[PDB]
Amino acid sequence: VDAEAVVQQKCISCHGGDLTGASAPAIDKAGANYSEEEILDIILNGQGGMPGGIAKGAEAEAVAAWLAEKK
Ligand code: HEC
Repeated sequence: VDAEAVVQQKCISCHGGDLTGASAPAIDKAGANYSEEEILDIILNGQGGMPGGIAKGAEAEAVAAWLAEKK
């Protein structure tokens, strides 16, 4: 999976093109604040104002792993 491309396709509408926030909060340093598993849970299931189901399976996992390293 190409995680950066999945993020550009599905996450920037709310998180901003450079992930520094737009309508929703920044996620450009999410790995500094969340573990990979916490990030995966949020992607699959949503959290607070974020809907669940935007990414699934291996795609979600690849995105979680990629963001987990951004600090
Ligand atoms: C890909 C499509 C996405 C990824 C990866 C993430 N999001 Fe979201 N998101 C949205 C809101 C309104 C929030 C705040 C909810 C809260 O944390 O109380 C979030 C939150 C996150 C978080 C956690 C907090 C942080 O800023 O790191 C992460 C790691 C995250 N999101 C990753 C809204 C939306 C949204 C609007 C409809 C979309 C398309 C996405 N989020 C998509 C992604």
